[PDB]
Amino acid sequence: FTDYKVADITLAAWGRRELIIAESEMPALMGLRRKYAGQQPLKGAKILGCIHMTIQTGVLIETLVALGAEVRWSSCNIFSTQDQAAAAIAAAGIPVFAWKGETEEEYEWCIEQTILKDGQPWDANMVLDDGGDLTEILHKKYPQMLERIHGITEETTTGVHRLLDMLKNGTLKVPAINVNDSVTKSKNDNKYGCRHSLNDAIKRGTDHLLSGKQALVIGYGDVGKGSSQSLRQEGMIVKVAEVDPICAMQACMDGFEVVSPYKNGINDGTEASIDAALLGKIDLIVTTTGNVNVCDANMLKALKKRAVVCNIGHFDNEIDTAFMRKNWAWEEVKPQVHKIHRTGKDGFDAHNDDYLILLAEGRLVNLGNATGHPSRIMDGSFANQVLAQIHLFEQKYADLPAAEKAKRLSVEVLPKKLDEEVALEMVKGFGGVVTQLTPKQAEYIGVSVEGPFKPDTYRY
Amino acid sequence: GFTDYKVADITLAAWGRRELIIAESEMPALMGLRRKYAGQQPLKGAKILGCIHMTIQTGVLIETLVALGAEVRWSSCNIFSTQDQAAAAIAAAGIPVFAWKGETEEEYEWCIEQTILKDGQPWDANMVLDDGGDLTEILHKKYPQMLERIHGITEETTTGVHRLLDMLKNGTLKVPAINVNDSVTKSKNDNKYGCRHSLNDAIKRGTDHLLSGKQALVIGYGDVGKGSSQSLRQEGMIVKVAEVDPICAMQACMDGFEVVSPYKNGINDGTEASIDAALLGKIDLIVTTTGNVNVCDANMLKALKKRAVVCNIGHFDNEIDTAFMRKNWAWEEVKPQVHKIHRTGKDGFDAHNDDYLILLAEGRLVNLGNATGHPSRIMDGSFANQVLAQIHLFEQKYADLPAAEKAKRLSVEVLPKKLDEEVALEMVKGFGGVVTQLTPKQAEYIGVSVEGPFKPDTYRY
Amino acid sequence: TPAGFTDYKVADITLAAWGRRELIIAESEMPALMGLRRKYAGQQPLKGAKILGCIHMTIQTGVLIETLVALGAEVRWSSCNIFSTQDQAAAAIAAAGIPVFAWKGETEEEYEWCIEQTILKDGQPWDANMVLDDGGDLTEILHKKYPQMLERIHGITEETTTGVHRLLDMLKNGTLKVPAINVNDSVTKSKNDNKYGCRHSLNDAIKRGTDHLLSGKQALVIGYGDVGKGSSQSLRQEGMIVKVAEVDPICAMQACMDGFEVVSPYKNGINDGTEASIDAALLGKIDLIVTTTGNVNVCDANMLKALKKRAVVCNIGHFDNEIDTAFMRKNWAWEEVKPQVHKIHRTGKDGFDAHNDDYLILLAEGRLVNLGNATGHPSRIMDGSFANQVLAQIHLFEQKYADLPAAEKAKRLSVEVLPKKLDEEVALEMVKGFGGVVTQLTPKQAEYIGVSVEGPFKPDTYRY
Amino acid sequence: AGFTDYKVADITLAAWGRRELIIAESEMPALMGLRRKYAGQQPLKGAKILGCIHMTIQTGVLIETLVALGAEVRWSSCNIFSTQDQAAAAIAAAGIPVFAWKGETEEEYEWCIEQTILKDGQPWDANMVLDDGGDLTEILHKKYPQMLERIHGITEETTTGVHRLLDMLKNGTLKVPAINVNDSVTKSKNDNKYGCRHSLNDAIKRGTDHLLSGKQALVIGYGDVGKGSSQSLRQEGMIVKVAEVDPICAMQACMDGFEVVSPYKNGINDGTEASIDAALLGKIDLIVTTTGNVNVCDANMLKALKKRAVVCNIGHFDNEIDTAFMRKNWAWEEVKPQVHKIHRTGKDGFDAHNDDYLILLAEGRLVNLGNATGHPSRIMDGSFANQVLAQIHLFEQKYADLPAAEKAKRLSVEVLPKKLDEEVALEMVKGFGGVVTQLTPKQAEYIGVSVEGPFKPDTYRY
Ligand SMILES: NC(=O)c1ccc[n+]([C@@H]2O[C@H](COP(=O)([O-])OP(=O)(O)OC[C@H]3O[C@@H](n4cnc5c(N)ncnc54)[C@H](O)[C@@H]3O)[C@@H](O)[C@H]2O)c1
Ligand SMILES: NC(=O)c1ccc[n+]([C@@H]2O[C@H](COP(=O)([O-])OP(=O)(O)OC[C@H]3O[C@@H](n4cnc5c(N)ncnc54)[C@H](O)[C@@H]3O)[C@@H](O)[C@H]2O)c1
Ligand SMILES: NC(=O)c1ccc[n+]([C@@H]2O[C@H](COP(=O)([O-])OP(=O)(O)OC[C@H]3O[C@@H](n4cnc5c(N)ncnc54)[C@H](O)[C@@H]3O)[C@@H](O)[C@H]2O)c1
Ligand SMILES: NC(=O)c1ccc[n+]([C@@H]2O[C@H](COP(=O)([O-])OP(=O)(O)OC[C@H]3O[C@@H](n4cnc5c(N)ncnc54)[C@H](O)[C@@H]3O)[C@@H](O)[C@H]2O)c1
Ligand SMILES: Nc1ncnc2[nH]cnc12
Ligand SMILES: Nc1ncnc2[nH]cnc12
Ligand SMILES: [K+]
Ligand SMILES: [K+]
Ligand SMILES: [K+]
Ligand SMILES: [K+]
Repeated sequence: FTDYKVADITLAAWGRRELIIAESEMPALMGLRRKYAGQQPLKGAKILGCIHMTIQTGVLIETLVALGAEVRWSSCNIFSTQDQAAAAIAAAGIPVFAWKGETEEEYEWCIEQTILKDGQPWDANMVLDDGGDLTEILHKKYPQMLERIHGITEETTTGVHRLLDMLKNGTLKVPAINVNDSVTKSKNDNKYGCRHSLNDAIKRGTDHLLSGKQALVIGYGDVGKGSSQSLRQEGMIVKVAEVDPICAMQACMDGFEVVSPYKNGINDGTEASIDAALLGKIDLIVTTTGNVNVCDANMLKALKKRAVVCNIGHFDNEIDTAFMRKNWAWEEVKPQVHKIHRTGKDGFDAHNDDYLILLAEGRLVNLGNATGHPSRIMDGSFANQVLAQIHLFEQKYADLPAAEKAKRLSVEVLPKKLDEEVALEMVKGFGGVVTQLTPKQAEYIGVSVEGPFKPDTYRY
Repeated sequence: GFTDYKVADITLAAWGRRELIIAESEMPALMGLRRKYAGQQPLKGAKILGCIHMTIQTGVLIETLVALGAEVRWSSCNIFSTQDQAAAAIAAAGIPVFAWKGETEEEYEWCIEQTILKDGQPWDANMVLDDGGDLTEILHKKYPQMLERIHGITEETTTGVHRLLDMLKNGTLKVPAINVNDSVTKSKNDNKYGCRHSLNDAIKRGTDHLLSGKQALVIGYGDVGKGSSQSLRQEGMIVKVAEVDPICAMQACMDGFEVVSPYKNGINDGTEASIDAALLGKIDLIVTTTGNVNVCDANMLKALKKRAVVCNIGHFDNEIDTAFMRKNWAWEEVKPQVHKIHRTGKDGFDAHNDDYLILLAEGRLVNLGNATGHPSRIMDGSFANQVLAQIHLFEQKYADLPAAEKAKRLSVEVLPKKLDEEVALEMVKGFGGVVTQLTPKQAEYIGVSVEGPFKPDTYRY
Repeated sequence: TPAGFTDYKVADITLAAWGRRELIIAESEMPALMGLRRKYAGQQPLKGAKILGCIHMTIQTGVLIETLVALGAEVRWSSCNIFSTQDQAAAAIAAAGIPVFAWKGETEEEYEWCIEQTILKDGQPWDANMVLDDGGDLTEILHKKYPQMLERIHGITEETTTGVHRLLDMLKNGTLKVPAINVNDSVTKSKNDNKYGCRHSLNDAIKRGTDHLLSGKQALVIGYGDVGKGSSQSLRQEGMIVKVAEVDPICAMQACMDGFEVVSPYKNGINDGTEASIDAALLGKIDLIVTTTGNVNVCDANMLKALKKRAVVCNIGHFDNEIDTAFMRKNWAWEEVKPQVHKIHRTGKDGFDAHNDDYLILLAEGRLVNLGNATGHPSRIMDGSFANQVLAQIHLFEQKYADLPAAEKAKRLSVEVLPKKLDEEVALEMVKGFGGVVTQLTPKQAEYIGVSVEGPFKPDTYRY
Repeated sequence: AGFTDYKVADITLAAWGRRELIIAESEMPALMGLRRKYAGQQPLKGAKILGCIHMTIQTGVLIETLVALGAEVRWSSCNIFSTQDQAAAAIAAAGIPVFAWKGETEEEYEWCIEQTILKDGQPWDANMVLDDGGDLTEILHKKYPQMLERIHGITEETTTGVHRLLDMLKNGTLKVPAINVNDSVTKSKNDNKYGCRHSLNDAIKRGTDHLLSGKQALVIGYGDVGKGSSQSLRQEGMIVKVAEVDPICAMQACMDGFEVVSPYKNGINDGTEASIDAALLGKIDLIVTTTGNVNVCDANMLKALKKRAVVCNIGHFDNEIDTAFMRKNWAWEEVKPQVHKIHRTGKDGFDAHNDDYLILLAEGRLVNLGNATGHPSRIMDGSFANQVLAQIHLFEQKYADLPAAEKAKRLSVEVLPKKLDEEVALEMVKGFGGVVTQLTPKQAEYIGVSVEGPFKPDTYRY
């Protein structure tokens, strides 16, 4: 077997040890192996996969394979691969192309290696994606391959937005399942995963004490909520910025001061609009928005000396890192940790005190400077992923008559019953015991004893 | 010579007015609507039957509706939830209100009846504001001819919405409704953070018990269960959580709570043997938050640790089997809304008996029964939504529509997201928070308008 | 119960049955105190003791009083604050035939009269021989006005930080006439009562007084000692954004590490007396200020003028002079919202507009807010403090300082704490009250760390 | 240039270590303040310090502060797993004798201490000792008493080392005076508590990447380390139970919101398996020892633990857990450095998919230093500022030069004055941007203090 490329195949044994541990931490995913192994619902599936090549993704990969699928895999970020996980998957005879520290060109090459087998397009029929890059490449560069694919399963918030924009424009070619908006994905991954892994990555990269220092979290969606908690629980004084007043209300009620980097919240492009008094007191800024340029050049110039800057959103344009590359001198402390000297562009004084510390070059800090979300959290997201692959593959969209395809081209979610069944396995993993309604109680609140227990409008 | 009211003590009116003036400073979203709409008088001609806890916060709501042109006739939706100084102030302002703290069940229904009838005949009502559905039920059961002239119902709480949706499903709902509960500035503000503030508040006022280091069991982990669990955990209780919904149970685990069931393996078969006696014997405090029936049953009550506190913060008292306790155990009143329940028998008690439970508010809503409910700055969000919902349905004029147009409009709906955000913005500004404004490039990048809405309707926050 | 008993003064004797019901509940919440009652009742270690008592006449103090009585003592009691009495507690004590002079809402004149009613019986000095005090007021009156009574008194047992400081000043000045036990500095007192008590009761009192939402609002806590630590937690756990002021850099360090921003009301921390030294921008953002220092004028007139409109002002230290309420009485108009809640209108002295927006809310007129606007610390916390009080009373009464020759007296004139072994035994009963299980050292383990299996487990230098 | 008087894992890591030292200096304002304050005075000129403490980046800033004030040093680590190899490299590259690397054997650990004691095969002309745990102190008293004759004092970092010093003093075997650095409030109530709060969950995440929220933890001990450890886990969402032999510390755990339990039925440890609360230990996902005592996670507790539980120790010595029992009876599978699965199915071999194992971190050694980087610089700032002030005080006292009659009056184990404790604290507070208020003269008079402090009596517990 030579159909792979990883950093060091001799790490496979180490990766396999950590995969065995992770399986014990992922009861929903392993429950799917046990219950669907007999049926083999993915027998004949040929999955193109593009998501962070972590130990957790390795357990997802081997679940798909255990249920009958063939896969070809790559990472969806240059810094997120765990090299021992990629080696373990390659050593199992599974095509994977990923290592930690890829270039932008190597990242694109890796995706192309899953798409192409022996210089020709693989006969893929299913797509698993995280962020929409593989989806984007298949639509623009390989649009004929999409005629054989039954569906796409997208993992993250940003990629779902890209899916919906394509549907509005009439450019989506196959059906997709929004895995993100399962409650066991969104309200488990996006929030709780960042709570675990944000402070984790900051400690590994800098070993800075967080207690008693000032943080500014930009955004208070699910990622901003978990991020703010990750810092507040360490004893940081956390301020939150938002453009959504409802999320801002939640931040107030959660015990945070809501501030704007700009005077009266008005970002008019001038240095005068920056609240320099506020930014001159901030020790740490974290972007969580999925928007562009929310930590902009004028903010970076006003930040307190020696502040830490990082991004836990999907793309590295939340921080204006291009401005910093253009104007300031970068000193690498260690991999994925750079001191950015605001004294000038060419050279720096090794003892200069006027610098910022940038983590992971503005890329996803939890995966770049640590190991991202823990297995027991990723268990929820990835159990949803397996179910969505099963559902789309059994639908067989690519084999439908043209008129039947037009009614099937949509972006749907999984039914709440499956969402609840994933949750039940996660609860049992904690040793929790769910109570069963009596028939009278179920009638009283208007549900079935079996569930679902909430209407589809419920927000939890 | 205004006499069209009944309250405990009208001489409390000046005190109530002092607290109303303070509360107004704490309710910027509600007072903003008052200032914004006062000239337009959008509720001129509205005649609102209101049934909701006659608190100081409800007083500000009432006087906002009146300031926008409405006439109202008011009662409380719970026998223990009224603040008599608030009722006095409303009555002294010439507004018909029938409510006092400590009503009997007969007085409770008499009070609702006094809003429905004026001078012994049906009032010319055309709007309903309700909390829990009791008024709504009486109208449908006893006054269908009045509903023919009513434009809509604005319902405050989860239990009342469920009752509306049952009527809609059965085809017995006679007028459209706005689900005020499911605004985010209500459900994820009032139901959650309101109970965070007021649950431990009511327990302290009722018992003055230290909570830190003691063991609590919260039944339910919806919005109220979430806020209640945090109310106890932030005080230092060791909180365990029960749930029938595995997604809510998942949240409780991830939020750092142990999830347990009162019943072995979660199976509630009705036998004493099914009770986890070891667990129940460790619990110092049980709080029910479900909106369900009999979630703290007789066998749990028998197995509870001696001197544990029992209370309910759901809408109705049947979450606890208090009927079993009246029938079997002797009740000793410590003070109003605080009773020791002696499990030694029904015929009297030893004053020094150690085997008792403490029941708060006789199982009625504990935060309102033993304290003052949610604070003004939280009820600001709920009641701003109520005002906007009243305006919307009154302006729709459902009762004046042809039969075919009524059929197209008979529904239970929520307010649009844009209103939800505008209520939130005034709440944030009340804290002194500063929302950031998107640039045109940023708004285009994420696909929203600069003024919002900022989230799809599917967003869960 | 005694026939014709009139030797008392309370608000409303008809509250007695309610008070008794709450005393019976509190007994179940105070296992260390009730354990002493059960362990020592037969021995009657306080038979012959005649105790002058001055401490907040709460339900918790009622359990302490009746423990001392159950061990053989006679007492005459008053409260140590004009607003801290629970009237149903005083009524139940009076109904039991125990002389008590206390009600909620005393004037300063009545407060002094109440202490004098304990000191006197039938117009003449009572033959007291023990003193239990909280804050030093009774101690001071005895030294200043009735020094001859101190000749027959065996000891003083002082409850709180402020009172201990007053005792230590007297000792170093040679004006202390009897030995004392510093009950405050038992760990089961200071690090339980002073910290955890305020955590429970500060937000309790603020809620009862104002019903204000605390989540999301800005608080300034002046001081970060034991009371300031517990107060800051009381507010932070509600979701307040809490800033902390301190003069002690070590306490300030703890505040930083505990997750609080440390700030001063004065620019660069320097109070030069002028309004220009006030950090007006900081104070104009504060919704709630709480004084916790035991010091004087730590929320001064210039701070009060700079506070954000409609801010809440309160004090949880022992004496009301932490806030400059005198200045507010001189210059601003007071509007009573309800008992122990006043709006203070900064528009002027004479009248006020009922809809004026420029006011502050003062709780308990600056007196101890937790006792003034709620019920102070809960029973299970006061268990620790008052168990120490009983043991201190037993130790000093059994020592019989007043019966010693003048030479032997000067050798034992001291302010002492109880030994750590007793501190530990009180803690053990508290832990058992929660259902906690303490592990027992093996002989090899106790030898390894150099302690006895039964303790004490820590050197006297240990800070916990 | 020509410097060979060291032994580190990899000298080429020096530039990386120097980069981290420069960052750490910006995080240690109290230590760097002492450098600026005393550089001209050179108060340690002539001091020759034997140092034995974790060779971390933070210790590097301490070492160079001592050198900047005039001292010469010879350094080693006090734990086989706690060295950061880039820190040791940076120190050796600056021409400072250091013998330390991560992952030493027991024989290498003792060899390293001996390399500081001896120079060119003979006793170095040492006159000061800086110790963390008492290992270097014990070797000097047992094996080099002639060297102690010329040593002016010992400055001891940690609780376990202080207890050993007090035992020597009690038995009349302590030969030179000592300063208990541990019991400065800016050490004990900063390092021991807040440091473990930061670095405990840090080390657990690095070693296992386990989700902690919603899982069950048992902390043995509720002293300073146990307090900070319990908070480290609780703030992550763990359901933390606490064990204690001290009822006062147990009272604090209760009031702090923890359930207090014992591994033994009714807390009675009689040596039998029957005494183990198996139902309690069968629900525990993580056990952490914090006591400084022996065998507080014994063999019967280990046999009863829930399958796949994590076992770690953050007290100074590994004997808090009965790891010797596990080496004799169970098969060890290394996951990665300082992470071992202990298979409870037998001693000879294991099934790679066996589910009945425990995960042991750092082989039972200090887990925060073993599996992460110990406490962060801004916390170690306080501890090491105290160390520098303690070295200055004892070196200036010149105990070794005093007559016998005067030595007897100074042979003691003391703490630093509270005024200095406060001066360290103020620099820490200023590092956060905190602003301390200055008492007026009337306010200082009212509470009976000098305006400049000290502000508390020596009995105050904070
Ligand atoms: N690193 C990870 O492990 C991880 C996991 C999940 C999601 N993500 C990524 O994180 C991002 C956020 O995801 P989410 O689920 O929280 O989405 P979300 O929509 O729930 O939250 C984003 C929030 O940012 C706010 N926002 C937008 N522009 C802003 C601005 N200029 N200033 C302040 N706030 C602003 C929005 O109002 C919104 O509340 C996405 O890119 C997603 O792909 C990362
Ligand atoms: N007291 C107040 O101030 C206040 C405020 C808002 C709502 N409420 C009332 O509280 C109740 C709950 O409202 P909500 O918004 O939280 O609703 P919700 O639907 O969000 O939560 C109720 C939860 O109870 C759970 N549950 C049902 N039966 C159960 C059982 N047998 N055991 C355990 N868990 C069980 C459900 O799974 C659900 O998650 C309603 O009656 C509502 O009207 C009271
Ligand atoms: N209300 C209650 O229930 C209760 C309970 C116990 C004690 N107390 C009282 O509270 C007060 C404090 O007691 P404690 O045990 O916390 O004492 P403490 O000595 O432990 O704390 C007081 C703190 O105030 C700080 N301080 C002094 N002057 C200051 C100033 N100008 N600005 C800022 N900080 C300043 C000191 O540095 C000190 O840390 C005393 O009066 C005590 O009697 C009240
Ligand atoms: N890893 C680190 O970074 C670090 C930092 C400081 C100290 N330490 C070490 O940690 C240890 C503890 O230090 P400390 O300052 O917390 O000491 P401490 O004296 O404050 O606390 C130890 C506690 O353990 C308790 N204990 C003793 N035997 C017990 C048993 N069998 N079961 C349960 N509890 C028991 C004692 O009652 C005491 O409260 C020492 O070895 C110290 O040197 C480590
Ligand atoms: N550990 C992980 N594996 C895969 N995708 C992730 N996204 C966040 N954390 C992740
Ligand atoms: N204060 C309050 N007023 C009215 N309704 C409420 N529901 C909960 N708290 C309330
Ligand atoms: K991970
Ligand atoms: K209220
Ligand atoms: K009380
Ligand atoms: K470190």
